[PDB]
Amino acid sequence: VNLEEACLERCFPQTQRRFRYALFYIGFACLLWSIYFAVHMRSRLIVMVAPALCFLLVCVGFFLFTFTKLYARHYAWTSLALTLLVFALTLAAQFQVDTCLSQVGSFSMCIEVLFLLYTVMHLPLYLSLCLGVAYSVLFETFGYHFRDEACFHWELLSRGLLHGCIHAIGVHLFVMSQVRSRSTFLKVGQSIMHGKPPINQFSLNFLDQELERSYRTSYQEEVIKNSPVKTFASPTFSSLLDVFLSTTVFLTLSTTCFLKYEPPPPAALAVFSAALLLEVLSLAVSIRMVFFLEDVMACTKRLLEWIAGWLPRHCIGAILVSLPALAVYSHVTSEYEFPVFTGSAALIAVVHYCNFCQLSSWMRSSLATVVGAGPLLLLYVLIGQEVVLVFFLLLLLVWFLNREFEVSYRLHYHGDVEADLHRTK
Repeated sequence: VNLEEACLERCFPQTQRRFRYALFYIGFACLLWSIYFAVHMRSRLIVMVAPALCFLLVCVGFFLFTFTKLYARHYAWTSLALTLLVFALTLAAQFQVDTCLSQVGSFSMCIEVLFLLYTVMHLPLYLSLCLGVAYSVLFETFGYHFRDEACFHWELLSRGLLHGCIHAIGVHLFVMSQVRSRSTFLKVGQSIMHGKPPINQFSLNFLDQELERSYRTSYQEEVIKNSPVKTFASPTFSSLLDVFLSTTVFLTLSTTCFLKYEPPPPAALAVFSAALLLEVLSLAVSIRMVFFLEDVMACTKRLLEWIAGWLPRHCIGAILVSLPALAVYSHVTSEYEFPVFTGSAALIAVVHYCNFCQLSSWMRSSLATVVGAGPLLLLYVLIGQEVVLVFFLLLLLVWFLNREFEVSYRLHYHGDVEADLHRTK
């Protein structure tokens, strides 16, 4: 229990910076929504922008708490106080709904707040999972009960399938963040006992080029050396869960889209069938690079490490991480003018790019902007202005989280190589 305390007080500055950035983002979402609310929803202003701006000063106060020595003692409590406040504001914003707001706007709030609770607030797993699901079940319950009929069975299943996707991504994001945080602390701990961040903010590469080059092939040489899967952060085993997560996210997100139709276009069946065929093959390789059954030969191994290379993995991982995105857009046709479902579903397709932490964050985040958010944006070409603000906020969260988890998995590898280096000495 003392080593977990020691881990906490060493990792606490990361939790400080993480939580502080969430306050800046939550206020930015509140500020941006206020400006949009003040122009396209002038019918009810003092009730729709006042809670949004009142939360702005709350974030400043929560920012003020951060420098206080009392926050250093109970930072878990401080994050809990914000989480309920952000929960209450978002359900309140969903309580009310020219005088109407699209559902995708509310769904972005539900998704964005959930990702904050799971990834940036450092609450316990049981608290984050139960509080998140309780918020998700209350978000859906309030919407179905407090909906407006003036403007707007299997539908209920679609909500759980969609909300199941984010919780799966959120818990995977939180678990991966925890195991890398715990592993990095131990390995620098072993490094300091053996003796007795070199990452540029922009490009996210090790400042030492030799370390950068060995980083790229590290997963490749992991397969060639056939390193046994030791912990949850092993590069080969880490790949298995993200490939697994891409399977579940794509399966359910495709299940919802097929639920709306229950004739699907031949483009819908073709992309899903290829996606399932690629997913089962990609999933099979992930379990085969980890478990290495007795049926293995050298011929199949040679292509196994070949895939593990830096470039080809980004070639296949880009398709894999985007496969939920192409699943949604295979269900669109010329009869688009239907739009609420794809917008809500594409909200999770762009969310899914937070997966595959091994891949470069810049590739995944840009793919989300270009292939997971872009096709819906120019398809529309105020609902149009809303989805622009909706996807900008979610992408901004996706872009930032990919930045934070990449440097986490980068610094985890830095701790391993130094710990491995000190073991050879």
